[PDB]
Amino acid sequence: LILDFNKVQMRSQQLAPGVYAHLPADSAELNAKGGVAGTSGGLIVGTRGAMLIETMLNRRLFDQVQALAKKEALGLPLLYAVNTSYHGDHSYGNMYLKAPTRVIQSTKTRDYVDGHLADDKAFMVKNFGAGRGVEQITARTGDILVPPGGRVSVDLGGKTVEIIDFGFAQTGGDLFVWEPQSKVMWTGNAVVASKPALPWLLDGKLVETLATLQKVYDFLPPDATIVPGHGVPMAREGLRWHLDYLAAVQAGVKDALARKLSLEQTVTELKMPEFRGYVLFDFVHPDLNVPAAYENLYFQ
Amino acid sequence: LILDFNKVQMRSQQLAPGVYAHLPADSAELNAKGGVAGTSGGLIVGTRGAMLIETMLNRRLFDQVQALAKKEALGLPLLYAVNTSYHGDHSYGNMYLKAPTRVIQSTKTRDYVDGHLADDKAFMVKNFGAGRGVEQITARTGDILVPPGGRVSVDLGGKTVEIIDFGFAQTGGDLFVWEPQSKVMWTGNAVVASKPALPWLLDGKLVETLATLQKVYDFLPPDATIVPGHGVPMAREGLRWHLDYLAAVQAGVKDALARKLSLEQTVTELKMPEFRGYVLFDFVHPDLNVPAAYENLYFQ
Ligand SMILES: [Zn+2]
Ligand SMILES: [Zn+2]
Ligand SMILES: [Zn+2]
Repeated sequence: LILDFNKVQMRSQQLAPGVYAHLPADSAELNAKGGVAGTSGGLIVGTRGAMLIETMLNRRLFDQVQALAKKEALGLPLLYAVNTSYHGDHSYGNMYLKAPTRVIQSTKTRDYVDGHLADDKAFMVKNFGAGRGVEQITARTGDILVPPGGRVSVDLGGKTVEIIDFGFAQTGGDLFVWEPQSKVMWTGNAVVASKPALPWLLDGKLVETLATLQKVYDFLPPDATIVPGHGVPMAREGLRWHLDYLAAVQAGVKDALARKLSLEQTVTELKMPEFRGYVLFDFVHPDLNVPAAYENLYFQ
Repeated sequence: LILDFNKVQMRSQQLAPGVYAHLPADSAELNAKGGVAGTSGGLIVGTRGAMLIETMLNRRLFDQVQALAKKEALGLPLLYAVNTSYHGDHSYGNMYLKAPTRVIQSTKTRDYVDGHLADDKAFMVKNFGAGRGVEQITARTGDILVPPGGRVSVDLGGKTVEIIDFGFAQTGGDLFVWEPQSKVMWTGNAVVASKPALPWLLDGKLVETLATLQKVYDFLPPDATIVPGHGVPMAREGLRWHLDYLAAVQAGVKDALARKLSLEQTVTELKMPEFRGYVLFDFVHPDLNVPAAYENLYFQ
């Protein structure tokens, strides 16, 4: 296993008054070395209650972030929990929430969980192992659903949180969480981690993903804090690595398609050694991102 | 990638008059090293025409076994093609069959493909790479469907093939193909390969899988030849490796449960070094099979 979710230990990092990141203890070390880190989350606390960002893969990690949240919110109720995407490491813990907490997710997330949780769980067991808590998961879909391209505001008392679908960034029901007074943005999987981590273009939706992340970059103020899906907080300029990588792949694949190169020749040509460093580079880049983008842009 | 389906090259190996195995060229080498081999298939020919076993992952591999079948069947028509399970490496090639070929598969396979082929493809791209022909696959379900626990016979002229659902061994729609004259049985994934390859208990259904393989063992004559899903032919006694492994896991887990051991100490205790050899042992045994069996037997 590249990442053993039974070995992740969640810690609290205060970002501002009432605003916290939930981070694996080894996440800073792994991101610096280009490793693969566990899921990041967070907590925003207002005057009357709190909002949890991500509910984690399993009961163990859910219990850890719930314990952190009790200290962070000092007894105020958990009013909301947000899933940035359907991916189980961000959403499987929904089942362990109690009243009065309401789940916020995209309508696409709800549709997918409703129809396919069983095969999603099978996939997660295959890649992250059995006995990591996935088998126990039952479906708990959202209460408040953000439609495609939509946004909603949530008032926690004195703090109003923005939950925004900027467009396709990984799944098609990707939500960003924006806390405008501390200027903290949670991206979920849409931003994996700081450099040298790479985006995963699972469906080859390169053009959409680049446009979405450009909109996020243009939206954020220069002093914003970004909490990536699998990394520790970073500054707004940390996004440029991802924007440059996607723009380089887009320019290379478009040029390949204009010259009518085969897929194999395109993969051979777009080695892009200047973007290496990620421990998974030699899989994500030539065995997923480049061929998937080629196949997708073939039809555009 | 543990196995690159773009590098597999299928070969013909005759087992009897009109009975051929379709085996990757390196399957014998890989089985002897405890490696991970590509999908095995086969062909049975009577006076009326031929039956193809497994339609393979992609167009390249489908075309290879179709070319072999044209020589093996000496111009006779391809009357049938059988999918032993829904797994794409056994069935994705269905879409490329032409008239008059009829597909035989389980009703469970048809139901899974109808509801979840898109998810299945996404899983196969993640774990076997993009650009390996999975993206091109469209659904083509069976003409003749075997109900759960059912069986059907097919007369090819001078040869009658038995297609049998012996019970749950991998997916719940697992079909075995039995040719009583040559005494050849195809198992699909229900038997991965000869020793040291291990069963994959993806659902933890240990008792059911052991019972199914025991029934197959009791069914076969002592001079039967088995074509496993991912290996070269085995003798009937080669099943005892898999039967003994599953019985050992069941005894170990049952005794751990009765002593009130946690999942983590059951994994630590069930090292079972006498069943080593598989290059995937350190994953499939402690990270899939032992935990999944523990969780499946937990409430009996
Ligand atoms: Zn994630
Ligand atoms: Zn599905
Ligand atoms: Zn297989």
